[PDB]
Amino acid sequence: MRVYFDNNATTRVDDRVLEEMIVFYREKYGNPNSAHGMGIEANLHMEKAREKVAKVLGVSPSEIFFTSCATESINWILKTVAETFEKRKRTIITTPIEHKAVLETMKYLSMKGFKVKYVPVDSRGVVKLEELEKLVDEDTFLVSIMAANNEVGTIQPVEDVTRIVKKKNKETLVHVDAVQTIGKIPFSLEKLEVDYASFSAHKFHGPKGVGITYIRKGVPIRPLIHGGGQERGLRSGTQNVPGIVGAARAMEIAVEELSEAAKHMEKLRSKLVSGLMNLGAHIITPLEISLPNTLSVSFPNIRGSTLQNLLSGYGIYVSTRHVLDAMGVDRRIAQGAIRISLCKYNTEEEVDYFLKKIEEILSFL
Amino acid sequence: MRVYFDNNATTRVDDRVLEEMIVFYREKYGNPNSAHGMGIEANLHMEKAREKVAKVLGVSPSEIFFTSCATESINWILKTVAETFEKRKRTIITTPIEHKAVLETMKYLSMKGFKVKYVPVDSRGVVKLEELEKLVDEDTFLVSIMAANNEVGTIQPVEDVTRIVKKKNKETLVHVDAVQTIGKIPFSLEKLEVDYASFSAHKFHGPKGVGITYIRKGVPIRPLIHGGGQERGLRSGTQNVPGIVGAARAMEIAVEELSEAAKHMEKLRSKLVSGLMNLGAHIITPLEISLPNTLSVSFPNIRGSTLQNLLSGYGIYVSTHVLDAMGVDRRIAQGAIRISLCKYNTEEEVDYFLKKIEEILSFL
Repeated sequence: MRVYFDNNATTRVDDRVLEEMIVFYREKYGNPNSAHGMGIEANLHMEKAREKVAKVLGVSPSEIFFTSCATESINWILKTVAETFEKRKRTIITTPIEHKAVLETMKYLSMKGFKVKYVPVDSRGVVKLEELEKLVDEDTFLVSIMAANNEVGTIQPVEDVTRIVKKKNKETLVHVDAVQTIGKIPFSLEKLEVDYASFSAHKFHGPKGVGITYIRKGVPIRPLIHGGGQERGLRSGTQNVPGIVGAARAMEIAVEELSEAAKHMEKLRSKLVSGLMNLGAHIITPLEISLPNTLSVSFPNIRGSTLQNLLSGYGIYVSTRHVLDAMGVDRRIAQGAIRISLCKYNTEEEVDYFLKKIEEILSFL
Repeated sequence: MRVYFDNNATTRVDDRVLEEMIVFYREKYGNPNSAHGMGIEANLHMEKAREKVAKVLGVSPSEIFFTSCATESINWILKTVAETFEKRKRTIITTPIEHKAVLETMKYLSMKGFKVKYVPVDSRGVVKLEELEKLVDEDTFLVSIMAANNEVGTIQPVEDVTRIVKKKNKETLVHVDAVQTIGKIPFSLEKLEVDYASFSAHKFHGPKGVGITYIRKGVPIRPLIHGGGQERGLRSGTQNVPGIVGAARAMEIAVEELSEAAKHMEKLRSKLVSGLMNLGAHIITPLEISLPNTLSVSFPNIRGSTLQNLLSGYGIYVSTHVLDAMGVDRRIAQGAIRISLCKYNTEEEVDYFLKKIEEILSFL
């Protein structure tokens, strides 16, 4: 029995999404920048996609840009926006629980002479709003925060973070790494009042190689990739049409079925929680404020990587620090931590299997 | 929101109490048995502690002995008192709802040749007085009873129990496990007419690792721990001065604010009972005669441990033979979880608990 419990890492493409993609690989394979019939045709579907996305996120088609992945989007927004504020501003604010896409870019901007401050998080993984108000000064031009954490699943108070920031400084811009929202928790930008958002299609049953970017009309931005002039001159290179069509279709479906999907995952998760604790596990994920599919747990007397290998031997897939560290998690617990991340297609039959097999692995040890 | 509802197991130390302890760890760390200045200084403070407790409990300092915990106090008293009645008396009476500290010590003495009798309890968990009058006989040298049960909260008729035992035999000694009293229900030994009483500081915001023992001036007793002669030669070993100073200060506070604390906890508890019944909860705790902070509830088709696990995942802590002695059905017993407040819990927390336990019930 193949049990895939690592959906925060990546997911399988939805059969419906793949079917549509195939059309643009075999038949409508034209270059959206061409003026002939097939060019005109591909461009239509690329734009319908951009529209499907804008609609789901509650924004204007012109505010959606397509990249190669969330990482590229994050590099692009952080690097070029910092680039527009050179010799004018220099303070950037973020948190220690961000994905390395963000953290590593910040490290880069520091090398370049930028001041990168880090707002701490509480024991549950939630950013500390009080410290945020303080840390934000007049020299602060950009605040980069994530909507939910990929390792533990902790949801951040994006609304509050935004409000608190606007008050302390009305000119500061806000970027939201929303990669883990789509298909797991509602996320709309319509009234969120943020300026930049990043997404990765393969995290919600879309294909790999496609990133989705939200850039509020008017805010600063520049090309990370100069060239032919695609994406309104802001991101060149031939667009990935089969990829874009699929990504849009995947977002639409993912959100459309969110409600029923979350309830289902929320249920399976509860079964895992009680079962794992009865076997001796420690629950790191704060159930009351996290993605309903994410469950980070630890068996103190076993290396997470060892539990990971054993489980993999039975056809079960899960994953296995700077986040737990930022949370103050004890080194012993961190060392044995693993992450179980469920999708809409996981089942109770699978949960029963995981519980049954991990109990064996634990007994043999 | 971290919601701690397991204060019958243990509690967080009062900031006031900890402030006082630290002084004896880094500054006044002398050994109370020393003749030099620092020895004297420590001894002075340890004796004030003993005096603060005697005052609070309404007895004489000389009748207060410090131990490592309630369990040690209980072992010490039952075993040594029993020891002094070897080849003389052989009957010990107690109840089936006692804490294992007592029950296991009893199981121990039985194996050692003593005759242990168990008075039954009614459905609410209250000891059966009539049955007690008959059990007590001429060969009964000691009766061990708790002032309030820790799992269901049922309060015991200590006054009556002592009265009834005195009438049936003016010589029988009475020991009371008063661990669950302090800070929750008033409890004074002044006129209670008992011979022994056990306590555990960490149940009322005192530090763990400290037991308080009451022994009536005159009654039998012997060392459980032989040695240097500390605690009037009855409990040797270096005294946990920081622990003692803190325990006495915790006891003084808990009782000084008993009135307000109990009213507050009683309120929070009623709101809980109200909301939990509105969710189908069976209430096991007898509301009319229990601790104002204790609430044992059970759900029809949900194992307590399971319910406990989920609640814990949300930052809510509750715990999961007492129910058996009460005649509570296996079905119900298996779903029972124990909610045990403290002076510091809040209504904001009660709302969270109720709000979150409902969500949890939907997934089950």
